[PDB]
Amino acid sequence: SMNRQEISDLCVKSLEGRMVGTEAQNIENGNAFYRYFFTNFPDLRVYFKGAEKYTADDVKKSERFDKQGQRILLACHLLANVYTNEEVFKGYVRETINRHRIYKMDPALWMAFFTVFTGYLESVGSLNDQQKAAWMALGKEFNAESQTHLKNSNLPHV
Amino acid sequence: SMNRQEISDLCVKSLEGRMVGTEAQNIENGNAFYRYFFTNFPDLRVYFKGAEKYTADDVKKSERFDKQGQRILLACHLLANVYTNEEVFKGYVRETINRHRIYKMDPALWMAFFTVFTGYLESVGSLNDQQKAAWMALGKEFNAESQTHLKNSNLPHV
Ligand code: HEM
Ligand code: HEM
Repeated sequence: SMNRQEISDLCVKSLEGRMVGTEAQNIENGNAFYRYFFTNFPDLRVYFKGAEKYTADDVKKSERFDKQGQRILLACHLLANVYTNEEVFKGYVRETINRHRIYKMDPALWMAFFTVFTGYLESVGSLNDQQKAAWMALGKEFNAESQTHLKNSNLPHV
Repeated sequence: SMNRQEISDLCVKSLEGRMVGTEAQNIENGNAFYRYFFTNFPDLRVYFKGAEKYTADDVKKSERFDKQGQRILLACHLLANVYTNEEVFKGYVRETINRHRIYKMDPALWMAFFTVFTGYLESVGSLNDQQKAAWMALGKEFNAESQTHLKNSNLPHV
C-alpha cells in the first residue's frame, strides 16, 4: 500500500497534537518524551552522561531535558515533513547519525527509537495501526540508510 | 501575491540542481557554495576560524568544507521543504539561532544570508525572479523569527 507520500501525511498527523514551540504546553510535549523514555526504557539512560539514573521527576524539572526534549520533538517533525523528498530525508538521517557517533550508540537502537516514540505518542494522545506502521516504514527507511552510512563511515553497524 | 505552498515549490525546484548526497558531484554542491561565499563576501571569512584567509583552492582541497558544505546545503533544503508547516519551520529557525550562539554574529546577517544563497544559485545555474523572490519571502520569515527569538533570549537583535 504505502508510498513515500502517504507515509508522511500519516506520520505528520500523529504529531499535530504534539507541536513544538516556546510556550508551556509546547515545552511539555518535549519534556514528556524523556519522562516516558526514561521511565519505560531506563537502561538506555547510559548514553545520557550524568542523567544515567534520572527519575521521572528529575527530568520533569530539568532544563537540560527541556532543551533536549524540544530538540528531539523538532527532529521527529522534521522526519515526518521531509520524508516525501527522499535524498534530503537520507541526508538529514546521515547528519543525525554523525551528531550521535560521539555517544557511540548500540547500532540497533536506530530501529528501537520508534518503539519508544510510537509508545510515547500512544501514551500522550492518540495513535493507530496505520500511523504506527508509517512510523515503522519511516524507521525501516531511517535504519536502512542509518546502516548504509554506518558501514560507509567505517563504524559499528548491523 | 505568493503563499506558503507557492514558496515551498519554487524554493525546492531551484535546489534539484544542487542536491545533497555522498557522490563526488553532491559533495561539491556544498563546497562550491563556500568557494562562492569566500570569493564574493570576504569580510565574512572572519567567522570561519583558521579559514579567515582561505581561497577557492583552499576550500576545494579542504575536507572540512566538504563536511561543512553538505550541512549548510542540507539546512537550506530542509528550510525549503518544511516551509508549508510554519511551526516546524519556526522551530528549526530557533534551533538554527541556538546553534549559532557561540559565533556571536551581527544579528543583521540572518536576512543577509539569503542574498548570498540566491547569489550562489545564480552562479551555479538557473534561478528566475519568481524563485528568487520566493527565497526572499522565505528569508523575511526566517529573519522575523530570528530577531524575535534573540529578543526573548536576552541576546542582541536588530
Ligand atoms: C533511540 C536511540 C537514541 C539514543 C540512545 C539517543 C541518545 C542521545 C543522547 C544521549 C543525546 C545527548 C543528550 C545530552 O547529553 O544532553 C542525544 C541528542 C540528540 N538526539 Fe538522540 N538518541 C536516540 C535517537 C535519536 C533519533 C532517532 C533522533 C532523530 C529523530 C535523535 C535526535 C537527537 C537530536 C536532534 C539531539 C541533540 C541535537 C543534535 O545533536 O543535533 N535521537 N541523543
Ligand atoms: C552569513 C550568515 C551566516 C554565517 C556568517 C554563519 C556562520 C557559520 C559558522 C561560523 C559555522 C561554524 C562551522 C565551522 O566552523 O566549520 C556555521 C555552521 C552552520 N550553519 Fe551557519 N552562518 C550563517 C547563516 C546560517 C543560516 C541562515 C543557516 C540556516 C540554514 C545556517 C546553518 C548552519 C548549520 C546547519 C551549520 C552546521 C553546524 C551546526 O549545525 O551547528 N547558517 N555557520
